[PDB]
Amino acid sequence: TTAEGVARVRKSKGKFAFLLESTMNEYIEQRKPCDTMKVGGNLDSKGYG
Amino acid sequence: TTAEGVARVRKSKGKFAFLLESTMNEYIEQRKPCDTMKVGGNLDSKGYG
Repeated sequence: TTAEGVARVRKSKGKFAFLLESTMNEYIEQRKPCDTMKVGGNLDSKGYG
Repeated sequence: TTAEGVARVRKSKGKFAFLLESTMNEYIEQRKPCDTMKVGGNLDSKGYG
């Protein structure tokens, strides 16, 4: 689950990075404790239907 | 023209920055005299048709 990926980033002291959709990334970047960040450009361009 | 924007960056001693598509930016970054760089993420995501 996405939540598990977020936890792994948050708990791994910088030793795990998570590949996920920009929408989810940007959402989590605005949630406490505000310890994650989106870096780089997006790797592709698509949409939800 | 794009060429004019490139020239303006190259000749302006750091006092001009040019907003252009990532494709053109990345191409010029690999042309002599290798004095320009793409910085930051892309501002949008789109395509040529």
